[PDB]
Amino acid sequence: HDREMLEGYLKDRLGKVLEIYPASVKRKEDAIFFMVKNREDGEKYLVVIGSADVTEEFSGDYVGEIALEKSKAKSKVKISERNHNNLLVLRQYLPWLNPSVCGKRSSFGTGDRLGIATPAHVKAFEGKECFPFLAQQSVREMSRTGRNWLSVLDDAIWGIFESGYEGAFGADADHVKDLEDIKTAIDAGYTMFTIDPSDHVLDPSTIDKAAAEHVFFELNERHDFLSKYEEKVYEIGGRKYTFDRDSLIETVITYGKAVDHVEKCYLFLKENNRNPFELEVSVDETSTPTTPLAHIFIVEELKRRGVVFTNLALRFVGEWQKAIDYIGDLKELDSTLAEHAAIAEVLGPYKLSLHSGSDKFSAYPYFAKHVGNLFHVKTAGTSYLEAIRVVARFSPELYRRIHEFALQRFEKDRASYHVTTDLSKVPDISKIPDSQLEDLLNEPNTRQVIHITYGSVLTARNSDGSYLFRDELFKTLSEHEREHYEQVASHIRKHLDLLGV
Repeated sequence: HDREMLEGYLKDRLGKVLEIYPASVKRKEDAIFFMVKNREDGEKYLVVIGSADVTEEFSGDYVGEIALEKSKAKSKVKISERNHNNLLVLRQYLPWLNPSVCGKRSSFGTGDRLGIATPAHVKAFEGKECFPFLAQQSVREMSRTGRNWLSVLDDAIWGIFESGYEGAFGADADHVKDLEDIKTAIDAGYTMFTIDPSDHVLDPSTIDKAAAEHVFFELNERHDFLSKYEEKVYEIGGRKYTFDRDSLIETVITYGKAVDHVEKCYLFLKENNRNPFELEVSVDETSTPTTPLAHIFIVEELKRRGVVFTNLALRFVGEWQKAIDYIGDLKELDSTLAEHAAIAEVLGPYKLSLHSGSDKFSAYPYFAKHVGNLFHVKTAGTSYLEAIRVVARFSPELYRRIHEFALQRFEKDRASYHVTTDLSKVPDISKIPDSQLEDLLNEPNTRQVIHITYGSVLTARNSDGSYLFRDELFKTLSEHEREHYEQVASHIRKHLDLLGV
């Protein structure tokens, strides 16, 4: 608890300058745990002080023996690498280092594509009335970063250990489509499962009438949607919603197989997951905004089938492009948000979930107004953009190289995402001095370019086979950690304030 003494002791016996994170220092059982950082290389290590019983479970090097006057028998001191086995043991000793279910209270997800931002995210959440999802990454993101459920969760939890936070947090398996991916997420101990059934969502206008009749027929013959919903009326939010036959048949053709897949996924979870879990159902990747009728159909179907969910991710009117503010008519956003909120109130209650909500500040007043008591917002890329901004500020040479590389790789990485980026409006880098490079991360189109080339930047390799930017990127962010943290935390805190929490 006296920091001099411990730093002195470690430097004397190990011959390295190891700096303790004061907030990380925990005392449980009769053991001490904390984290240190090597001033010279920026490597972090777990340090355990306690009996031989305790230190044996951890792997590592015995530094020496220390004299706590907690008693009089000398404690052992061990220095351990941050790996899976050591962190499993730690997670037993410090029980708060484990994801837990959020339930029906407002939450916010700070996904980390880099694996080093979680202390900053924890800073942002200080004193807020919000449940934090600190581990959140999608199947596609992990594909593009060479990561997995375990490595993502490990990165977040090491971050949490560094932070000293003891409150609750969640791990969100984002945009999972396959049972295989649900299975590995379960094995990793994730607490929320975001089901994406978009493979099974059908745009009726893309098939001919015979095909539509066939799809409707088979769904209907196994569920009888006609008997349950035809001509049914819902008086919600001072409005009347009627399932006329045509609206019903369209809605069934659009979402029927998707509801089946959501259910099958939920059953697999019930079968294979002993531990507590939540579910989010996502339908945000559709060609059109979700109609009120579709919202009602989906929710009533899930209740009939017994699929218990906490979050519903709708497609709202407008354009929700990555790295840029809301595009669209704010009055239509207001009115549809009123509708959807009213539906969620009478139908559930359930939390409406917003994907790609990062940086849509112009939309947040309406979001907070309609659902502020129960809501969820997902972010990830915005934190990566903040780290690139910090690179711009403290390593201009590196930002320049990344910038040009990002431009060359944008047409390739763009495909998967829908953006209307105007490449003509990306400023000329050659005309901007080093002292002002940072301001590029305030221009929309530049932001989109850097947002979307994250994979290429992070994984690109030389002819040699060495990483093109990865090593330097991580070294820079290590060297400017405090500024990195404060940058990212302030940006997330802005989001949280604007949401009324």
